[PDB]
Amino acid sequence: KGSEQESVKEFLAKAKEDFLKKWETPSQNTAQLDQFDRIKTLGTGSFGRVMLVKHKESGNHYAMKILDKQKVVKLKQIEHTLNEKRILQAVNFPFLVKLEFSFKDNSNLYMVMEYVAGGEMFSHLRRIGRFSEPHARFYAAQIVLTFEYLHSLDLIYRDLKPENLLIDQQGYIQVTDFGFAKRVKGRTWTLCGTPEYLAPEIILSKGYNKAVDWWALGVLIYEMAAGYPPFFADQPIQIYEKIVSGKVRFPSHFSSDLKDLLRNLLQVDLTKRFGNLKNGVNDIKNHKWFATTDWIAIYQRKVEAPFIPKFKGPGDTSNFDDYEEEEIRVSINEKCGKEFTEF
Repeated sequence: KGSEQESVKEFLAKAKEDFLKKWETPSQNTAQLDQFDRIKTLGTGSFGRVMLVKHKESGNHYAMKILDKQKVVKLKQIEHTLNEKRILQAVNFPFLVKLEFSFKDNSNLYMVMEYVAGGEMFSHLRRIGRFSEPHARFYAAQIVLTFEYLHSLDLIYRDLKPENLLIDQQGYIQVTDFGFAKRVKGRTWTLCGTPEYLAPEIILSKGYNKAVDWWALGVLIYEMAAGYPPFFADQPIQIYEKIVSGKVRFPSHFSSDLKDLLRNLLQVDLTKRFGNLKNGVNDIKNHKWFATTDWIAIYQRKVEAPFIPKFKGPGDTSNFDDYEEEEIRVSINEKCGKEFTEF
């Protein structure tokens, strides 16, 4: 409705004022390790390992991330870790992963995350091959609203790619990596992200901004509807060439409306790019390809998902053979306390 369309600003106002509060004075040690019971070890990486845990007071399940202080310092990841936490701690949106708790001890940092049964968008896209445009419309719409939200808080996401897109047990999306995201007011210059998803401005080494996120959406949609990215080659150098010379040959089965949106979002002219015009986000929301989408209902999660993963996460969890390796030793003396005081 007219003026009800304006009621979007009412939520955004409350969203920013709630963000800053947390962004200014961030939370620390909202839990301690002996408040959880280790159920299974879900996976192990370079930072450390992720475990499925049960909160003793509630019986709720989370994916706790343990990351070795000393191993982070080695990997030169101090800045990403801190920035990711500070962003996640302050953020609040249905299609973003929720940092429930956060703490540390002498030996390692702890990020207690809402556990999501359902794989990455990448591997799932491999299985199906390509999504039907109504399927991709459902995923796009979520990424759009997510981006509206984040841009409002003057945050570029800078890392949109299928691997960073987990699927709800409800079949909806959860966005999962924030090591790259920046609270930028004007413009920034850091080269980071995956070649296929870089907007020409990143590659050109001029400054860029939040427009870059809108480009990536374009690439992400194309891939979901085509089963492959629009700009792709056997070398990153070549992938750049094809992006800067932004000529996008669609598949035959691609809708004319879907074509119209893609030529709008995938636009080397960042003064002619959908997302960065008079109406900003609304141009993308009011487009002919998105007339059949109820954004507010997408937000409510009141839209029936096109597919629900049967991940069996909560119960079957990790087969983990029988008796395997796991022990969380916390050192007698503190290590790297200086570097992670902010955490």
